[PDB]
Amino acid sequence: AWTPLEPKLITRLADTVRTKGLRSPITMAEVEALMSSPLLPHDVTNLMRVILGPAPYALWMDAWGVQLQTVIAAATRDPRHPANGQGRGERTNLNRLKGLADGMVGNPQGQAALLRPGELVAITASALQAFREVARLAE
Amino acid sequence: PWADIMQGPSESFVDFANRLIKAVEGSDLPPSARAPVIIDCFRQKSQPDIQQLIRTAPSTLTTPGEIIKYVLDRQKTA
Amino acid sequence: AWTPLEPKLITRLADTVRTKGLRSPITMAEVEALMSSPLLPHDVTNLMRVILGPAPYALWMDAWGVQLQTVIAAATRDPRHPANGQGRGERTNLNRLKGLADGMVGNPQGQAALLRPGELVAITASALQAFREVARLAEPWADIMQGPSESFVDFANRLIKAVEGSDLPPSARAPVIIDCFRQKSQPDIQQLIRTAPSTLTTPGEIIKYVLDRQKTA
Amino acid sequence: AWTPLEPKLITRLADTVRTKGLRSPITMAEVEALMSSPLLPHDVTNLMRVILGPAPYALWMDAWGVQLQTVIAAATRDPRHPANGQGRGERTNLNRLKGLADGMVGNPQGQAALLRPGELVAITASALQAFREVARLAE
Amino acid sequence: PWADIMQGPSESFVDFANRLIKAVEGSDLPPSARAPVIIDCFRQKSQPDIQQLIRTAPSTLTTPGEIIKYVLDRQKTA
Amino acid sequence: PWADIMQGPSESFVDFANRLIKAVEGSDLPPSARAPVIIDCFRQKSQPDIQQLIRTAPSTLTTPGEIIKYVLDRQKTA
Amino acid sequence: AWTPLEPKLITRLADTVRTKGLRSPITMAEVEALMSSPLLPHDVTNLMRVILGPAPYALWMDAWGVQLQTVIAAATRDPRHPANGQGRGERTNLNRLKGLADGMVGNPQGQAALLRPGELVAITASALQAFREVARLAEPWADIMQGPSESFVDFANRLIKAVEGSDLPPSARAPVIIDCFRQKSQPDIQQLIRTAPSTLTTPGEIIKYVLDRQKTA
Amino acid sequence: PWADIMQGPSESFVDFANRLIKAVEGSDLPPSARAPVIIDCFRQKSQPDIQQLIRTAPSTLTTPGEIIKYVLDRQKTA
Amino acid sequence: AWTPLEPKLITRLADTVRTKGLRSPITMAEVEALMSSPLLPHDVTNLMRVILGPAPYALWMDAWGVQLQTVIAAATRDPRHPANGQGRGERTNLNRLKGLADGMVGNPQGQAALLRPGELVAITASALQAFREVARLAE
Amino acid sequence: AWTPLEPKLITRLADTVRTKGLRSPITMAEVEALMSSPLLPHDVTNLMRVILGPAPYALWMDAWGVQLQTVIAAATRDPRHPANGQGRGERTNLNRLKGLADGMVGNPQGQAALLRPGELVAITASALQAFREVARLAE
Repeated sequence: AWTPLEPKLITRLADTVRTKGLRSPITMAEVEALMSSPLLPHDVTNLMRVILGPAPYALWMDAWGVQLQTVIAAATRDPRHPANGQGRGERTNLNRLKGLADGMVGNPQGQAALLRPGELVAITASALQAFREVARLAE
Repeated sequence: PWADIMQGPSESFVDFANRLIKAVEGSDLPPSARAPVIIDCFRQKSQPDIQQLIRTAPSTLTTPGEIIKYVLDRQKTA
Repeated sequence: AWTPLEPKLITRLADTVRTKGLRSPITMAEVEALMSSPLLPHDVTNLMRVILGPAPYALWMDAWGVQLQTVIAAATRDPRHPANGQGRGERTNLNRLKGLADGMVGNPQGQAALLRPGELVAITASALQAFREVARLAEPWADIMQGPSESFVDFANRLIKAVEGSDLPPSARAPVIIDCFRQKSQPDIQQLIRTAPSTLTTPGEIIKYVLDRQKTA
Repeated sequence: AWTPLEPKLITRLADTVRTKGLRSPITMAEVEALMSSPLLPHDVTNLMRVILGPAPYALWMDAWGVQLQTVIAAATRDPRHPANGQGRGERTNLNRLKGLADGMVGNPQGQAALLRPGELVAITASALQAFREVARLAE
Repeated sequence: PWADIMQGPSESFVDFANRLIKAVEGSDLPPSARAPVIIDCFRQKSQPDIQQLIRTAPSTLTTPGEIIKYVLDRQKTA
Repeated sequence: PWADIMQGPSESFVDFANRLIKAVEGSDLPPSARAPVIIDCFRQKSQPDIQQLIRTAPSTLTTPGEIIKYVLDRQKTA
Repeated sequence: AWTPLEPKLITRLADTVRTKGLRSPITMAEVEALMSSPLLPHDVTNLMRVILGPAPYALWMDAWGVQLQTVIAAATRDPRHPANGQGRGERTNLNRLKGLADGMVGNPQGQAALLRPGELVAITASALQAFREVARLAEPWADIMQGPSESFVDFANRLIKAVEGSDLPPSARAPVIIDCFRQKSQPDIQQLIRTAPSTLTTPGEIIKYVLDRQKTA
Repeated sequence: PWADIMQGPSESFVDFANRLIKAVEGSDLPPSARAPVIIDCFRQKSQPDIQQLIRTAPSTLTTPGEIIKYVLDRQKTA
Repeated sequence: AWTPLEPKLITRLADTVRTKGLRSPITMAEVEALMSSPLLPHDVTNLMRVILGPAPYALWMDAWGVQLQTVIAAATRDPRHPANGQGRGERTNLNRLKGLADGMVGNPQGQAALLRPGELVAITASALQAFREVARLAE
Repeated sequence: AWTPLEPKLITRLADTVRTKGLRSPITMAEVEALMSSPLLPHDVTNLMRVILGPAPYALWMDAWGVQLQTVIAAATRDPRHPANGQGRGERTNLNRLKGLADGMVGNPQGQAALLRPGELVAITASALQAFREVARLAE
């Protein structure tokens, strides 16, 4: 069952990003805090939509896609990925990682249903690395 | 109005990009027409130094984020 | 039986030569078109009288005579010329080629009667080569610069025109055009070509690249 | 038997390109008109030599080569090309498409002799697409 | 009038030759007197650069066409 | 000191590269840290024309020799 | 047995490179001189370390590697390379060419022991071509004009230098030099070349003619 | 003295040739050395207009009479 | 028997050439007058030596040689020249025309002995034409 | 076996030409010194490439060609040339003199193999005369 993040925590994090900036160690610590439980693509996408401005959000979408593509290359380079399965029918496509696959587009409940925990942690680590890249790039 | 937005002579590029993306996304365009419009407004607005910087891009930039990253990398520090 | 060329086609060709000039590829194509069927000396002479001015016509008469003389030298060097015959009584004199022989002076019907088809095609090829010579003669690449306000396609057109219509060998035009694109073509485009992540090894590729990445203004 | 295009039509088309430009819809309609019957490489080459200036002609040669190469890749990807045959001895090389093969260089009669109708229509479509590309590029 | 034709300071040589041959052939001279007159008008008109170019001709030019060819070959490109 | 080396406004690039490589190799750095330092000093020193020339490199340059070759090819002749 | 090159010759060559530069014909002649006997990778490597600065040495290492890789591609494309053998056990790896193979690293004696004469001459030719590339790279003909006060021999020297030290094919230099003599070389010499009763078909002949008939001033 | 004879700025060429041939033939030179001296004095004296006129002779002039004829033909009428 | 021309007439002709020039019709008439009887090469040579300056005399020697060469070409083109004979032993060489043949060099008496009247009139006409050429050339 | 000239002597001669000029008697003496042994076309060509500037080198190539052509005319005028042989198969073409013949282009060893000593001395004398002409012409 999907539970959304508190809008109070999200508002506090957005104001933190607004006053301290993207690169302050306190901001990265707060992001790591709100990045503790494995989030669904819907959660991370809406979170970055709210806390980041338009141009940093575009940059972050780009960087997140690139990092997810590196993850999928490593996944096709190793059939023992915690997102993959043993047979070929469990291979994870980027539509399933970005939340674009069938039964997931716009629906967080179905998303949480079909996604694997390894998928969730890989998406989360990818999003964190992308946030770091964009923060280092913006300023 | 998005089609009246120009990058001022003294304005930085991230401020211009913020203003333009704001005015384009908060407008009456369909959702599937915002990215091409933002790109083509980056190319024709954004005073001729950045215009030539985007024109002479050895790679093809097909996303506002990629254009912003490229311009921020190769911009004239001043 | 002799049939004259249409004065309508001749008028259109004359106006083409008047507006486009003698050396344009469209003009040479039109001349090749009106040079399709083997013409009698009368036809080619009147055609050049009408389409060419007085001084180009004098030059063309000179060049036509020289080329016909080369043809007659090759003919006396080979008794199997399509204008010649097997015996010595069919040897073709320049009076017969220029239409000056007996029974031909001023009369196109008699001309068409006595002339051979090989004679006609040789006269026609000679006249075409003479026209080419005079056109190349009647009308500098290393002095061409791209003006401050000129576009790049106009500069490329002018440069390629002046380089291909010059005295360079055919195998030296592309490298010269490239190296002139690189050193002329004012420093904005110079730096645009210099910072090319790919290696451009053809004038067409350079033109395409510059047209893609040019500063819209 | 090869029949050349009328120099009157070619002169009218050249003046159309001279006054209206390369990209006007009337110019493209006129080109489509003179591109009605399948032309031999000699015909299209001389046509573009006459109607186009030197630099657009260089660009058009480049684009025509690229499009013909795409056609030959599709041809080696499908042995049922109307230019190809069933056996391997009918495979069509770029020397045969550009008119550079043996018995064709400079001779339009021999060209018309050895070429296939599928070859002719493929060459013609390739030349039309190349003209469109160059027209979109020049202005 | 043929005897009043001069090559202008800015005029090219083929235009001057065209004008002169036109005025000489469309005049009251006998047919056997046109070529010598055209030659001697090329030599005395046709401003002193081309005058000296024709004067210092290592070969003898005995026809208007030959003079035109020689001058077109050795003319000062400008 | 290697970290104080700048390319002068009038200095050529091969002289700057010679001076920088000399000061970096004749210093207290480990041998495995000289190439990355030389590259990152080419990128941040070497006044902004060459900085932008290296930044807009369609290929990725991963060696001081490759950077030197690229810059020598595409440098602004002056 | 390995014999080192004289440090006196190496010092003289280094000072030659220091004063004349990398691209002078005297410098290339001196390098060809010291490149006469087939050198071991150790010799050429130390030679380029001594005569070249740090940045040209890096460039030269790059170019030498690329040329050796082309050589090894040609070697795997032909089993009859003078560096190769007939069986597969004599195939020459780049570690053996660059001196990195086993029993060769840092030891010139062992190097000279295991290397083939074909290997040595291939390495030497590769190093010479790499030196040529780097020299052409370390340091525009269509922009050269004869100054109002400049003499003609200086202009000809500058133009021939810039044309021969450029990217043109070898068969396109003479026509370009001639056509640049004709269109550059301010209008007095332009008219002097134009009114040439003879046809000049060589840069040397044009230079001789102009030097004969030039306006002494 | 023959070696001191120059063609004056206003003097015609036939007067200069007369004076020079007179002074050369009425001197102490051997008879077999007069023609080469007269030729080489025509070439080096005879102020630079005629000097260049003789220099650019498509034919080789090997006699004082031939040089005189050539110069009289192609001289600048003034 | 050879009789020399009067030095009084030669002095008057020289002063005429000195005052009127080479091209005046009175000068040409006077030359035609002193060119009435067929002169020997010695006579014409000395006459031109006296009346002409050094440079016109060189030009006249050249022109006289050229005209005599044309005459000798016409003579070898027709064996019925009044200077020639019927057999090949009477063919007239340029040494006999210019007075350079054997028994003639410097001796006017021997000259008058061996020369033919046709030879004399041909030499005279040649000299007159050469004088005309040089006069037209000098001014 | 071919032995190259010392680059030290060539450098000294080049500096002599640079300071004293082309026409000084000391320079001509030095050239005669380095022109002592019969040189192959490769040697003389590279020597003139190094010691002479670009424009004097062009002039020297022209003059050397002209002098070699005069030599070949004298050779076809006398079958007893030290470069020629007795039969017609040893006649020396300009491709063999300028080093352009087969087996000689760019290879000094093969050059030294096929060339005759008479060929070498004729080439050397021709090059010396050409150097004299160019030196008299340059200044």
